[PDB]
Amino acid sequence: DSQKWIVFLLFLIVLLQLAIVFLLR
Amino acid sequence: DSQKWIVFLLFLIVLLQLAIVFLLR
Amino acid sequence: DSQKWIVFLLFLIVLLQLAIVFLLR
Amino acid sequence: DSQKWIVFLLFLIVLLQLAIVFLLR
Amino acid sequence: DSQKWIVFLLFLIVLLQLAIVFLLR
Repeated sequence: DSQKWIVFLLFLIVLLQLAIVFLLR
Repeated sequence: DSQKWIVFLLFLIVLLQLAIVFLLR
Repeated sequence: DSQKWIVFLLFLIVLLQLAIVFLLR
Repeated sequence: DSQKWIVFLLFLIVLLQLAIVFLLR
Repeated sequence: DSQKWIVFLLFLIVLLQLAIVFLLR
């Protein structure tokens, strides 16, 4: 099922975006 | 279901992207 | 429909990424 | 359908993000 | 299917974000 994969990849994207925000400030 | 999680994570992504933009500016 | 929310949020992300590209120049 | 726009947006994001990478290094 | 395209593009976005995080460090 690709739905669970999509949600997992979105979660990774959110985590990395938060990492980028932390890096900027 | 999965759609709720996908929309919620997209909301989080947009908020983080706004944070990134506001930090750049 | 959740598809409308997904498309709209991706549109917002596209705008925000365009803004990031503009601010990085 | 609306799905065709999702992909259309998603790849766009990818392209912009690639530009972002080159805009940092 | 096109969900496979979605997953593939999400993985590319994750790789690009990881490249961003590694470049910034």
